[PDB]
Amino acid sequence: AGSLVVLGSINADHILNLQSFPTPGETVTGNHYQVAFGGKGANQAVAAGRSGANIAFIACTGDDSIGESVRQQLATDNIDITPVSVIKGESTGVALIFVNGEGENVIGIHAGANAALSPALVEAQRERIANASALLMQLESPLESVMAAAKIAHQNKTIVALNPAPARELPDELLALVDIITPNETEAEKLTGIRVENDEDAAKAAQVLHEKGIRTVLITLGSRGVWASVNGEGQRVPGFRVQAVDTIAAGDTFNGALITALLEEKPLPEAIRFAHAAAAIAVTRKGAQPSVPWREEIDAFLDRQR
Amino acid sequence: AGSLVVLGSINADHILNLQSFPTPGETVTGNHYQVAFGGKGANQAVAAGRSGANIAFIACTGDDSIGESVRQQLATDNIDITPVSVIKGESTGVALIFVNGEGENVIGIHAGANAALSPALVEAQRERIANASALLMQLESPLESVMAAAKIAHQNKTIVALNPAPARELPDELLALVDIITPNETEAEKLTGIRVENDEDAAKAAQVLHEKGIRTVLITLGSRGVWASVNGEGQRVPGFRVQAVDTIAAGDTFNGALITALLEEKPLPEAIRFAHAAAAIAVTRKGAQPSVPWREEIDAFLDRQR
Ligand SMILES: Nc1ncnc2c1ncn2[C@@H]1O[C@H](COP(=O)(O)OP(=O)(O)O)[C@@H](O)[C@H]1O
Ligand SMILES: Nc1ncnc2c1ncn2[C@@H]1O[C@H](COP(=O)(O)OP(=O)(O)O)[C@@H](O)[C@H]1O
Ligand SMILES: OC[C@H]1O[C@H](O)[C@H](O)[C@@H]1O
Ligand SMILES: OC[C@H]1O[C@H](O)[C@H](O)[C@@H]1O
Repeated sequence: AGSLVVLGSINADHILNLQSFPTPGETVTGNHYQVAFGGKGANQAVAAGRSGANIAFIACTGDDSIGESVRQQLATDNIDITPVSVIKGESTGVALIFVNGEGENVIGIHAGANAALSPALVEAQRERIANASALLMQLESPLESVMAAAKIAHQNKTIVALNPAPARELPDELLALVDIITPNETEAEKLTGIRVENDEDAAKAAQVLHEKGIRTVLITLGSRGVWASVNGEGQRVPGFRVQAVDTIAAGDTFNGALITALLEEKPLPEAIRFAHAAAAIAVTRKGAQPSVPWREEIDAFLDRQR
Repeated sequence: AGSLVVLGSINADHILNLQSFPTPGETVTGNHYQVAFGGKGANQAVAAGRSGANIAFIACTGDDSIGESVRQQLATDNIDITPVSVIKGESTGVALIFVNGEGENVIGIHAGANAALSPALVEAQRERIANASALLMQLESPLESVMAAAKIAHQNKTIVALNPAPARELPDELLALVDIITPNETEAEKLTGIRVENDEDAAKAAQVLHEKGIRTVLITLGSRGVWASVNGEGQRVPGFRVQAVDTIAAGDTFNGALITALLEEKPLPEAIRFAHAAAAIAVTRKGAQPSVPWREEIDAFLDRQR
């Protein structure tokens, strides 16, 4: 397989399980409480490393205690943490997360040291990005750095995979550099203006994105799987039917495992099925980063799928 | 003034300011992030101590770092922290809080060591409660302990003040022991079944509570002040018109300062105005516990109010 570079956030997730999300001005008594490592960057780097990728992660942590402990944890997930920088005088990004009784979540993040991953730190990784087969990024890192890295990858024929989360509009300059884009329905709408509630709307939104220069458009549809579209031709690839207990990190798992399968030269439909299997396991498990499956578990799940 | 005992929670508040609260399955990027001491118990103990009460606080913290630092902080707010116990092997209660652009908040709590404040630890404070002039409690401590303390106070002619927050139904056995109850509109509805949207509904809900044995019923009405009712006769006491920037801890400030004025023998209407002044300052300031005003500030605010 070729080599993967993930560039993105690292957060300290503070997660409280409760029955129902609190409404304005209300206090709700929750149950289980956990502090764990997270961040869309780190979650996708862990999904790639645990599923078998050859992956290195460009990220910034603070030098608070959790910042000084997270690189050691990530190295054990088969991630080359050489390009994870520790920013002195700053604290690691934070997420405050509520998970309801049905397994849905709401997340509020604070950038912290993730905001120090700058164009200059990207430029210091130019050779690493140029030599990689693929670059996977999200939108929890400064837009300027995402753009700087997409440009380096574009110049060197490094595949640019962008999971455009959390949702925001992006400049056409950045969208023209992306090879693979993986919005959920909300993100697809934010990027194109087309609400996606069915496969017909998914093809409409996909076409706008293809019109921006993006060849492979994968619009994730929750329990309905994904609308896969390559330069206009699209199809729905259903996910696996499982009993969801906590949907957090589903998307992150899908992305990291998706790129691992593509870098092993599995064709797109098969890579999507591999990623659907990894994400299906993840939604049957509690927590975000801890819920990401290992390669042997993903294969065992696929092997049982007849 | 007589002596006050506050019995209630201590939490580590993690507060993220954002523009709008996240909806289900969404991630929202916030701005300012702070960790500060909080808890309805500690916030009311601080509001009482800073406004001039002679107050002691019965509470339980964990022996995590924040637990071992919070008693020292609370002692500086003129609070006798002798009855704050440190529970080995447990972590301090936690709150995860989002504050929106308009200054509204949503809170999710995890009990942690607050759940160790038991009937046996209450019973160990029997003389302290019996000797106090008033006992102020909230519903972030085990119901059984609230009940044990209300009983001791009741037996010794110690005024029982209960701020029934967060909202839940309470047994008639407990309501019969309360002398002063201070629900907000949501809590009044939860306790009586009567939605409170005006002064007519407030009198209806107040009457149910008087019918439960509670002589003084104060139903807080947000920016509309409070419906004050003593054994049936009620009136609205408006609050002060201010520019709210963060409404968190408004209720807590109102309660602690309310009891301070009552223990200085100010009649009820004047005590409510003093408390309205303290809470009005608090809503013009960011954060929960840090927003609670000191006696000199409250008086200066009242002195300017002509
Ligand atoms: N309820 C579910 N059951 C099984 N797989 C699911 C379920 N929900 C999501 N998935 C998996 O996670 C992927 C992403 O889900 P989606 O909700 O659209 O993304 P996100 O979590 O990024 O918002 C899906 O394409 C699928 O692989
Ligand atoms: N917008 C406001 N402006 C001024 N005072 C306010 C405002 N909102 C609340 N208060 C003060 O806080 C007290 C409690 O407010 P309320 O919203 O009813 O309680 P809680 O925060 O416990 O839900 C009020 O009675 C008043 O003293
Ligand atoms: O996608 C899940 C992640 O979103 C936010 O980044 C949290 O850190 C969490 O780990
Ligand atoms: O009333 C504000 C308080 O409610 C919750 O207890 C939080 O800890 C916060 O300090």
